[PDB]
Amino acid sequence: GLTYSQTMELKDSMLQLDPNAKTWIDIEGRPEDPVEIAIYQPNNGQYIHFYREPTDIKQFKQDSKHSHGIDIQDLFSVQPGLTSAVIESLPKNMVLSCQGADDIRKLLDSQNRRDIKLIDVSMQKDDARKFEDKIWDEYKHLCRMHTGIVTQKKKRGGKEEVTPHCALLDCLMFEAAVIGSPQIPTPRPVLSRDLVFRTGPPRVVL
Ligand SMILES: [Mn+2]
Ligand SMILES: [Zn+2]
Repeated sequence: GLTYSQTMELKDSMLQLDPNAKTWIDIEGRPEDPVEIAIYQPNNGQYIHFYREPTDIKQFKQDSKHSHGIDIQDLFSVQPGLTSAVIESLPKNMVLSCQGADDIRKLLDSQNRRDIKLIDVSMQKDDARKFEDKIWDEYKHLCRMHTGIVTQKKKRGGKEEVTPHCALLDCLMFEAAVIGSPQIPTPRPVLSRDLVFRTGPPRVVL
């Protein structure tokens, strides 16, 4: 769970959110077992983005091969408890936009945030990712967790490799698709890296 100072820091960082501004949300993993969450306000650029270790390792391994490409080893060092803490601190009656609402609706309801409203933009699968390449080009540095090769079924037979799905870059490219250009205000993380990850190994003296 979060320490006391960390909970305060999280609640304070989150108060940077405009409670009435357009806000995207996207998650990777099952709603009962999410592993990556992003909440992003395009008009000011602010985003909340963090990770979570899965409880069902065998579903995680299928999901990793087939949407997000995250290695279970890279999640060992993430801070626990962030998912329920962030969701509890979201402004009351916030209205969030998403591409495909069914899973996020279950996650929010499971956390007793039925007051949060979802707008499902529900773009066609290809249209939603029109700017995928451009968004990864410009913003790949914002998330390094997607290291595995990802393959997905083709609706007409067989499988194909796709770019891994990242909850943060999905928000960014969905906004780009809505406005018709990758011209968005610069995205800026609201959460400190030390809140997202536990203290890692010391730097190596070179
Ligand atoms: Mn996604
Ligand atoms: Zn990511």
